[PDB]
Amino acid sequence: TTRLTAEDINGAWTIMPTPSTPDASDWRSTNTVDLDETARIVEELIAAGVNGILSMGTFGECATLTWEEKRDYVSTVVETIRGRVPYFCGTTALNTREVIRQTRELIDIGANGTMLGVPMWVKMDLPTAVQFYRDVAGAVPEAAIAIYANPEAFKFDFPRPFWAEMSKIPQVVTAKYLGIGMLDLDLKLAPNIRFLPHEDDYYAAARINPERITAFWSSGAMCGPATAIMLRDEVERAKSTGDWIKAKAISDDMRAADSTLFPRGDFSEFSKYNIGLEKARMDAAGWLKAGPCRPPYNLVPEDYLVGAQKSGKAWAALHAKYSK
Amino acid sequence: TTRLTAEDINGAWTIMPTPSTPDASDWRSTNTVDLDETARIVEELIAAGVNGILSMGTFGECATLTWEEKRDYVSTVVETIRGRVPYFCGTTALNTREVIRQTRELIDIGANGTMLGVPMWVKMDLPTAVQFYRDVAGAVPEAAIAIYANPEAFKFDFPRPFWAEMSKIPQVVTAKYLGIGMLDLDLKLAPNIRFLPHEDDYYAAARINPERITAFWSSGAMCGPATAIMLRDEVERAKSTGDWIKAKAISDDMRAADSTLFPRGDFSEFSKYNIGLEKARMDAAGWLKAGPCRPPYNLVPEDYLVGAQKSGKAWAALHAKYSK
Repeated sequence: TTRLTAEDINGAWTIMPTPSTPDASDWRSTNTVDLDETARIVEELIAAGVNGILSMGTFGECATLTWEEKRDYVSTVVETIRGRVPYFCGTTALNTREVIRQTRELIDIGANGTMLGVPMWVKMDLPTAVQFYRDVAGAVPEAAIAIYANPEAFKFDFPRPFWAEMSKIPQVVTAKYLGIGMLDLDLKLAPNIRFLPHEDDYYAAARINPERITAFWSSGAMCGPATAIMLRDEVERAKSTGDWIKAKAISDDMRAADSTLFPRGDFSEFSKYNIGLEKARMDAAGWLKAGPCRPPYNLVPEDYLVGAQKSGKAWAALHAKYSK
Repeated sequence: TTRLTAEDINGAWTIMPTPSTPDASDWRSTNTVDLDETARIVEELIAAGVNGILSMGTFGECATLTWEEKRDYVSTVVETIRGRVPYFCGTTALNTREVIRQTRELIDIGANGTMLGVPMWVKMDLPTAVQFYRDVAGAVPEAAIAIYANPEAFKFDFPRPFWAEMSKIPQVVTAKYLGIGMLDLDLKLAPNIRFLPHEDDYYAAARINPERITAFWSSGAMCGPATAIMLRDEVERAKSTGDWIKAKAISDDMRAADSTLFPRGDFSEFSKYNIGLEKARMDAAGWLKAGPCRPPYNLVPEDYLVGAQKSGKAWAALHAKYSK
């Protein structure tokens, strides 16, 4: 049974992509994971001071990797991490039995937990979703669980009584969270979960509840982690001094760097191109090579890609600005 | 390369479930396919006079079967069919490479085609969806394809220019179609596809275009196929005589038998419980045993199940009424 709890989740939790070889967009290609780049990214993230590593959500291409590719990737990540930081794989699948099979194998390789959405061919209702997480936690009690709360991908909306239920499952220690409109209530309903806001929302959420909101998730770190590290460090200081001016400046900079990412500012259009826009942004920032998208999600309108590439450049510029 | 064309698709095409053993709702269970019942259903469908067999869509539990279970099921279906009627498996998956792998293997076992939706973790756009079907058809040209046009399950809406594109792919010979509001236009845009309306819509669609609308899909046949056979036979006669009165009576009977199926008459609520409501309806009609639902989709509100069970009884009553 897992000994991870919410108390162990603090600071900057960075979601890394699954690096692609140049042929990864071709359906004829198998073994499209660049394992040299995977290991290099892991070493640089740990050296930059990240607190934890997440992987294999939507832009991590959980949907489009082969099972053999997933095993190779996680083996390399675990081997390179060498237990220095906690690591969550991603085992979202179309049904409960395949999630359980994948979670057992990846935890055995050495992952500490799974970032887990819900099966989505058929939209789930509340008791079905609760039972799904209870089944997985009871079948694989050694795995910690991060709720992957993505309503666009998974159809289910992750409502208030769902969070109350998750808090009663010991394995559920954290969540890649929604917007923060109901964060105040969800914190009260779910005392045992470290809710991770998106990095851009971390400033506001940490001011709402500085006791509970001690960590955030970041994909911008894949463009250069110094900005997220600085946000973490400055928010820590602001909680003591009451001086949030510099934390506010970093956070406002991050929102500006993200302003061109969503096509026409539309979040539902971003969700349709989530994979290619995130990977294109990372490629443009030049801090790592994310590489091409595996099929079918390998076609993005060129003007949408320009917005993502400009975002990558803005984030790379922030990495330079906040390097220390 | 496949020699099936739309000209080979006529009459009553019945979608069969994947029969479950009694323990199928338990995530601990593997090998939950009742292969004795699978073979029995195939023999009775062929003896009743069905023209073709579809399988492994949503209520066929394509999402929740294991790969080993799928292979066993298709092997038994193919072995029992013995080439007497065409047979489409279902190979919808989360990505293009896994669809191609599954389609190659099931066609090699002996299926003539695949009933194929689109990957749905990320909502697809039009050029991505078109390229997905083109990739699969080119990778497995020996497989005929039935478009599984289910917007609730697959998010993509299957719009007019999509049908124009599908008609230019030789392997795409048929479609489990939408409502018929745009059927007139889609027939004009897609000359090479046999569009299958739902059995309840077949009367209206066959009157719109009796040259093109010669076949329909049915799940009500799993409650007793004599009603669908009678609809097929009577519509054929009506196209010659101009006397649609008896075809109208059968069709109105079928709509009445379906009236309690959707919870509160709400189609989006039906879609959330599509699997359990269809299988519960079949169990209640007593013509075959569909058995329990594989996880996670094994919890249905009890009042919703009553509506499905009453529908199963009404369909069983129609089977008796139209037996000959």
